[PDB]
Amino acid sequence: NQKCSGNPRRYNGKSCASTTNYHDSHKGACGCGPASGDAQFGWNAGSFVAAASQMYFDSGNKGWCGQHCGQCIKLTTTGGYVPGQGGPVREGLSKTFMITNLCPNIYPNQDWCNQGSQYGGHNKYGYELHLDLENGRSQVTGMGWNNPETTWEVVNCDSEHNHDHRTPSNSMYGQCQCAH
Repeated sequence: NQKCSGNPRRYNGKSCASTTNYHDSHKGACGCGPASGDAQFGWNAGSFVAAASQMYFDSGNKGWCGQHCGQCIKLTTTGGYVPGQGGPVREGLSKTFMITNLCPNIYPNQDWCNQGSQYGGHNKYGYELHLDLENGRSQVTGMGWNNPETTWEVVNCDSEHNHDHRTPSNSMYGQCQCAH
């Protein structure tokens, strides 16, 4: 059930983000792997990392080294989820994800990553931001997070890395080609 309401979707005065658990093993759109090739670094697969919907990744529509590459986003569960596209979770759980990739506004993401603007737009379920969360090692579903509805905020990566090492540090993002 969606607990966020309005256009775009909000919850008690906070902007909401939808999520989808996904797996992608390619280097990705922030260059977070060795320069020559299409592989990731060793840390990406087991970290709290995300692909951001296109207009948030970069409002100028870039597919490489977007504005928000390397930014950390703290997600807090509302307790809700999109019917038939997620499941129940305790309200108030929170983890921080580093943006390392793009969720492009093209098939098969046309229902989720199709916001028309960086802020104030909506996907087909009403959310102004969407994050695909890396889950190939069950880092997200292991917490009982099945595509939770969330509220979101920007935070310092280092502060959150201290509480959970799976959130990459700023030093780690410095390895990525887009940091330079």
